[PDB]
Amino acid sequence: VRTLWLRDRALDLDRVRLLGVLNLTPRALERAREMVAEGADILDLGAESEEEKRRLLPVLEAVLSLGVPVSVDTRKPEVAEEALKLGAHLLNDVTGLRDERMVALAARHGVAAVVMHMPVPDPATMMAHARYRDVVAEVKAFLEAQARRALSAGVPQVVLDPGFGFGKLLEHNLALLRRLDEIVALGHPVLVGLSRKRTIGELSGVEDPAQRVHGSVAAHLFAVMKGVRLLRVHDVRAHREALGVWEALYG
Amino acid sequence: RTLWLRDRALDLDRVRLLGVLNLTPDPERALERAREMVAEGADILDLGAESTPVEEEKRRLLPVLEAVLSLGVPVSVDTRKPEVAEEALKLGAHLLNDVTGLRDERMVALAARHGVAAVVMHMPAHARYRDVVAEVKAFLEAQARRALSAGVPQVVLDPGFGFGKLLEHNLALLRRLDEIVALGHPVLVGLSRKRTIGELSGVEDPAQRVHGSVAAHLFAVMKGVRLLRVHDVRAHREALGVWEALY
Ligand SMILES: Nc1nc2ncc(COP(=O)(O)OP(=O)(O)O)nc2c(=O)[nH]1
Ligand SMILES: Nc1nc2ncc(COP(=O)(O)OP(=O)(O)O)nc2c(=O)[nH]1
Repeated sequence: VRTLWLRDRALDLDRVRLLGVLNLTPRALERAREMVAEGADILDLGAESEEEKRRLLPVLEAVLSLGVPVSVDTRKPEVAEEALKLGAHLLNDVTGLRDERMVALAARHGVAAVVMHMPVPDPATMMAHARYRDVVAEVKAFLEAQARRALSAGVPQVVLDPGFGFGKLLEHNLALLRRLDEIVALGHPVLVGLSRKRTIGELSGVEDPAQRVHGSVAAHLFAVMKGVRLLRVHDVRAHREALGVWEALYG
Repeated sequence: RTLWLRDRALDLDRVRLLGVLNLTPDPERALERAREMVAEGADILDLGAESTPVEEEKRRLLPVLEAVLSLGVPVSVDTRKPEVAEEALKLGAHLLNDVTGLRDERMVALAARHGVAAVVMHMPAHARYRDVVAEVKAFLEAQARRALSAGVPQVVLDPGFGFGKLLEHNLALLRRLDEIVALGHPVLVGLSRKRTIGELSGVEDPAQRVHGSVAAHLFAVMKGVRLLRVHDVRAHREALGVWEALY
């Protein structure tokens, strides 16, 4: 019944959908072609960590020719503007649409936006702000506030993401994971991204970030069991395979 | 709850892994493989020498079994022949894994004589059932009672995924796995690399079915299963680290 707006079409959330990550930070149309072949539903491109335009736009234009929905991971409006101008289908804002300029672009271009949580919009100081009295309550309050605001300003739809690994201690990431159902209960499609994250390395005992697929799949299946229908992942094939089994069983 | 392993007990407060060591073509590198699986977190080693082919050729199992037992890790012997089990049990085996479901009174007697737990797996092959779940449950229960009444200290039930079962049958059992767990005995399952996983995940090569296998096993864990028969021990160890911390 639930769907995700992608600028010119609606994507069914009757089954879990995957946002395959394409990181352009220090042609990738080929990596994009592979991810689609592997089952990615949306391609998430980001040159975040202008020089951002130089790295992102050229690739964005090439990948868009595949006809698959493209999400742009950027916090700078000047980038979003140009990304949507070329045809981006989804705006992924790690700073949670704090910037009105971002809200405006979304509503103007008629594109949904992902509101992710960060205690503070500054990546360099977020870890100094992981001191929530009640992390689940506070994240829900922030998400719901950014959502109502964005929706009233003309944003077609908003996807909520608790932002795992952003200004959060393991204790906080765990609490949010275990009570993820409470975020889904807010009524908006929920997106999570635990691929490669420190939380996974900590719980699975894997120090190398590129070797965390089994723990990430496990965390993601748990999230799916909690009602999440959108996953931001690196190993697209691993999740398509796992979901092929999980969705046939849990349902 | 706990699982009796001949001279020690294993708590099932967390999922336990039975690492598979296949000693069939369809030597010494095997011990190295066992040590690796132990290093990766395997709680028990399941050694088998007959695809599921002749009793005399115990040269397959015994030599390896003796060497592996020197690692101190509990060993499960996957054999359906009393002669093999007997020799395996006298050497120190800790668990009797019988795919023919303890139908042979001789294996029941031996298990009881050596005071060793036995795995009762279901296997009819002809994949036709009026009601596979009801039928598999009735078989597992009946055999478990036959075994306990004979002195077997404990019995582990296993629905035998893939054994004389089509996809529909394996799916039904998985979806109602809680009903098998509800029989009061520890439950073991093994879907690693099996056809069911290939069918659901769309993976042609059995050797590349780890992701689908882990997903199936986590579902089983959610249903109450605390014993898994796997090939990729590390993958399961990592996935369970996350899963058990969250669930
Ligand atoms: N909506 C959303 N966007 C995100 N962007 C970057 C990262 C962190 O990923 P990272 O370690 O930087 O690796 P990569 O960007 O290559 O995926 N996580 C999220 C997330 O969790 N949710
Ligand atoms: N208790 C128990 N024993 C078993 N022995 C062999 C197989 C079939 O596994 P297979 O694909 O042949 O691989 P391997 O026997 O090498 O482990 N499955 C089971 C099972 O599911 N449960």
